Amino acid sequence: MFRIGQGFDVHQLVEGRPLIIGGIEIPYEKGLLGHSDADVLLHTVADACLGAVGEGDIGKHFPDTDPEFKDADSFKLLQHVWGIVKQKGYVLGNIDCTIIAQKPKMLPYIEDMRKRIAEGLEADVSQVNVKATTTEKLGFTGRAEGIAAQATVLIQKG
Amino acid sequence: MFRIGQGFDVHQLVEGRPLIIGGIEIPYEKGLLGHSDADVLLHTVADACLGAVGEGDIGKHFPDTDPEFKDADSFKLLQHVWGIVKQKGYVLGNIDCTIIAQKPKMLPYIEDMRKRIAEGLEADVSQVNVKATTTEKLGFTGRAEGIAAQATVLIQKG
Amino acid sequence: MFRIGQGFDVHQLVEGRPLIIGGIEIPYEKGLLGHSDADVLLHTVADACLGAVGEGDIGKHFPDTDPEFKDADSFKLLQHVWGIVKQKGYVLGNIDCTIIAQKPKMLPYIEDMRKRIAEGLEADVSQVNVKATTTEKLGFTGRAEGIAAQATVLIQKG
Ligand SMILES: Nc1ccn([C@@H]2O[C@H](COP(=O)(O)O)[C@@H](O)[C@H]2O)c(=O)n1
Ligand SMILES: Nc1ccn([C@@H]2O[C@H](COP(=O)(O)O)[C@@H](O)[C@H]2O)c(=O)n1
Ligand SMILES: Nc1ccn([C@@H]2O[C@H](COP(=O)(O)O)[C@@H](O)[C@H]2O)c(=O)n1
Ligand SMILES: [Mg+2]
Ligand SMILES: [Mg+2]
Ligand SMILES: [Mg+2]
Repeated sequence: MFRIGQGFDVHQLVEGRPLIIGGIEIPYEKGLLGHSDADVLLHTVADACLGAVGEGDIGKHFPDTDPEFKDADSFKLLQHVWGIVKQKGYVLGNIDCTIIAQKPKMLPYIEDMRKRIAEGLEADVSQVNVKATTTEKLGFTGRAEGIAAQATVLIQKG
Repeated sequence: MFRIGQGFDVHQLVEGRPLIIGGIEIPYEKGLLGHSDADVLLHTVADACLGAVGEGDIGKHFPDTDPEFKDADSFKLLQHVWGIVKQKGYVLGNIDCTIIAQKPKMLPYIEDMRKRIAEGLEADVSQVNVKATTTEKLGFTGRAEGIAAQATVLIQKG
Repeated sequence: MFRIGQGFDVHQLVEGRPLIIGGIEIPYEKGLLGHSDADVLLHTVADACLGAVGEGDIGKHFPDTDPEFKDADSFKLLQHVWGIVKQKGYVLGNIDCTIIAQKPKMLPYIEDMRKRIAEGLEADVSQVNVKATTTEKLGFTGRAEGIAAQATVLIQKG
C-alpha cells in the first residue's frame, strides 16, 4: 500500500523579512511574507504529506485566524504533519520538490534543504530531492513578486 | 501494477455563469467560463485519470466541437473516463487535488467535493483529498481572473 | 519498490528559432529560447526522472555554462539522464506529461512526441502519455510569451 500526495504554495517576496526555504535561512535582501515564517517549500512538503493521507491541508491544521500559527517555525509544523502520517501507518518512500524562483540562486543551499527535509520526514537524504527552476523572467515568479513551490510525495506502509 | 497520472486545468471566472467545482455548485457572483459547465477540478481529475492509463486528455474524448460537450455535466464526463480506467483493469489507489483560487473560500464545500469525486471514481472518501490555496494575490489567479486546479492520482490493478 | 518524480520547466517563445517540443520539430513562426534546443518538454521529463532517483536536476548534470550544452539535442540529454536512472537500478513504470501552451495546437504532433519519449526512456508507448492544455488566454502562457511543461513519473525496480 502506497499513497501519493502533491503540494503547491506561493508566498510574496517583500523587503522586511527573512528568506527561509526548506528550513534553511538564505542571506537575502527580500524574504517571504506570511503569518508563519512563510517557508514556501516546507508548506508545500507539509501539504503533499497531508494530501497523501486524506487529511486536507495546512490551513485546516494551522489556520491563519489562530495566532499560535503567528511566526510559527514551518519545520515544527512539518514535524506535526509527519506525526499524522506516522499515526496512519506510513513512512516515506520518496519526495521530489521544485522551488520556482527567479532569484536567489538556490543551488548552494540545496544540499542543506535536502538534509533538513529528510530529518523532518525521518528519512534518508537519498529519499529527498530538491530542485530549482526560474520561469525565464515570465509571470509573477519571473518578475520576482514571489516564490512558488511544488512537491510530489510517495509514502508506503511501515 | 500501479500507474501515476497528473492533471492541470484553468478556466476564466466571469459574471453570469454558475460556479461548479468538484461537482458542487457554490453560490457566488461569478462562475467558470467554458463550453461545458467548466468544472475546472473535475476536468483536472479526469485528465489525471486518462493520463494514468495512456489515453490522452479530455479533448481527445470530448472535444469542444462535440455537441455533447456543450453544457455537459463534468461529473458525467468523469464517469465516462472512469469506465475507460476500469476497462484497463484498474481501480483507485488515491487521489490528491488542489484548487488554486483567490476566491471564493473553498473550505466549506471541500467535504462535498470529496464525496462527489469519490462517487465518480467508485472509491471511499478516505482515498480522495481536495485542498485549496490562493496565490497571495499574484498572477491571474491572484487577480481573480480564473481558477486553476492540479491533481495527482495513483491507480492500481483491481 | 517504486519512486515518484515531478518536473516543471518554462521557456520563452521568440522569433527566429525552431520550435522543438518532445523531440519533434513543429513548423511555427516562433521557437523556444535557450542555450540548448530549448525543448521544454524533454527538459521537464529529464528533471522528473532525475528527481525520482534523487539526482538533483538537469543543471547539476548539464549546466548552461557547459560548452556541450550549447545547441544540445535534448533527446540526447534525456538518454544520458535515463542512463543514470538505469545505473540506479530502475526502469520506467509510466509517465504523464502536460504541455501548457496557447499555441500552437499540439494534438497533431502528440503521437510522435510519445514515441520519442518512449524511445528515450526505453519504454513502450503505452507507458507514455502527453497532453496539452491552454490557460484560456490567462498568464504568460496565455499571452503566448512562453510555453511551460509538467511531468510526473513513476519508476520501478527492474
Ligand atoms: N480559495 C481558497 C484558498 C485557500 N483556502 C484554505 O485557506 C488556507 C489559506 O490559503 P492561503 O495559504 O493560500 O491563503 C488554505 O490552507 C486552505 O485551507 C480555501 O478554503 N479557499
Ligand atoms: N532559482 C534558481 C533557479 C535555477 N537554479 C538552477 O539553474 C538550473 C537551470 O535553471 P533555469 O534553466 O530555470 O534558469 C536549474 O536546473 C537549477 O539547477 C537555481 O539554482 N536557483
Ligand atoms: N496547445 C494546445 C492546447 C490544447 N490542446 C488540446 O485542446 C484540448 C482543450 O484545451 P483547452 O481546454 O485547455 O483549450 C485539450 O484537452 C487538448 O486535447 C492542444 O492540442 N494544443
Ligand atoms: Mg504557505
Ligand atoms: Mg476544463
Ligand atoms: Mg529548460
